Amino acid sequence: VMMKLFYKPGACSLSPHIVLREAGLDFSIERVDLVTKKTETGADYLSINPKGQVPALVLDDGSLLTEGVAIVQYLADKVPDRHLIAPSGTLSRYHAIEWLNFIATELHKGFSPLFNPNTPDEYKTIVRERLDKQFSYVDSVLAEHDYLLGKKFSVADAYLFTVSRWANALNLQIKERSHLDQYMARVAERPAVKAALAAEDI
Amino acid sequence: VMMKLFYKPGACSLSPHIVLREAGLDFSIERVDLVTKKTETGADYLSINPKGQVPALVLDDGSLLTEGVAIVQYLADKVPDRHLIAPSGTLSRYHAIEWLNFIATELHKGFSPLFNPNTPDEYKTIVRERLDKQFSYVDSVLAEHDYLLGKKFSVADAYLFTVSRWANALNLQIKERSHLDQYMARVAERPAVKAALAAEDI
Ligand SMILES: N[C@@H](CCC(=O)N[C@@H](CS)C(=O)NCC(=O)O)C(=O)O
Ligand SMILES: N[C@@H](CCC(=O)N[C@@H](CS)C(=O)NCC(=O)O)C(=O)O
Ligand SMILES: [Cl-]
Repeated sequence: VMMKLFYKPGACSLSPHIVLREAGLDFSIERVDLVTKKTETGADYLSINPKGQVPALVLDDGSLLTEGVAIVQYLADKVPDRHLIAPSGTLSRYHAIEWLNFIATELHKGFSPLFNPNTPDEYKTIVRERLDKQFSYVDSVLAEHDYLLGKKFSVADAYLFTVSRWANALNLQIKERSHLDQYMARVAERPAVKAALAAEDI
Repeated sequence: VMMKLFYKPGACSLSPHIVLREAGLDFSIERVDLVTKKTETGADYLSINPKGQVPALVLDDGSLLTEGVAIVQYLADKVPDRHLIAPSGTLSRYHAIEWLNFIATELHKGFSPLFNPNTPDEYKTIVRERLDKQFSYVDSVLAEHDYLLGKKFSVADAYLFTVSRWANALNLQIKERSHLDQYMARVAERPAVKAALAAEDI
């Protein structure tokens, strides 16, 4: 069967959405309401992904893959000719895995209290201060080469771009951001990024 | 030179510490004071890992690998005959990566607000409720086979064991835990696990 990506516009699922397009693979997308857990076809999403989260990818064997970091690696490895991640077993691949884990744990999950309407303002300020430090660190790495892992665009950039959009939407203060901003401007120009954004109507 | 793991007793670094011992690799360890950022030799830890966290693994070429998820895959891939993780390219490997990311993002980082004395009670309550659901979900998986990924012990078990110890230290309420508790008793018997704990003076 053709792959299907479950997504919410602008959510973390934008990362494998971009990767799908960078990879030139065939796929469809299906929007999910994360509150009601119903998809845009009326389907009960919990019967699909019990974790009730996006992204989830239906593979061509009909099975489901969850967790963004797993999905983008799966997709990149399907298209080695596109060099969207270093080949398995190489030190470069372990550093790609390192950065994917950093993005998932320190950036992505770092936003959790900010998106919870039960979190009080004062704690949100503390959370924002930590994200300042983390994004500023990323900025320092981006001073050294065009993309996160080096000179070449990779799946880690799809993920970084996605969470960085949240930083801008939340008007996050970032002390060191000049390299990050130039990086974001460039990544936003990629045809696959533009097409993913258009498909999500954002 | 011999690979070196920087760790703090009982912290997330216990995971790659267990994996090192299970792998049978040559290594040394060095303890870090996370408050002062000095190691047990008095060395400046920020000079070693600018992120200032454990675990960090210095490889035999003198380079730095951070992020527990990256480290445990690097280590397991070095010893494929021990089958501590599925081989690359296989659907099973993507399921392992899926579980490692879940542990990193939903369990490990789930605990972060609970260890910070600046987190207000009301948010800690929300976090505890989510972890109850997440550990109960893990329990439901452990009800169906001996270890997290299936019939065999893997690096994901080293990681799950490590964060589950925190759940016990924090008296975390877990609705479904009979399988998780049996599993913890089992993993705790492994000589490599015992050796890691003894080396960390736990
Ligand atoms: N650990 C998951 C987390 C993914 C995640 O946090 N998805 C959010 C959107 S950014 C979500 O689906 N929340 C669903 C909800 O309302 O419970 C991963 O890394 O893929
Ligand atoms: N994203 C990192 C997080 C590592 C982490 O959170 N380490 C904690 C110990 S559990 C730490 O070193 N905190 C430093 C501190 O307390 O200042 C990873 O997955 O390895
Ligand atoms: Cl298509």
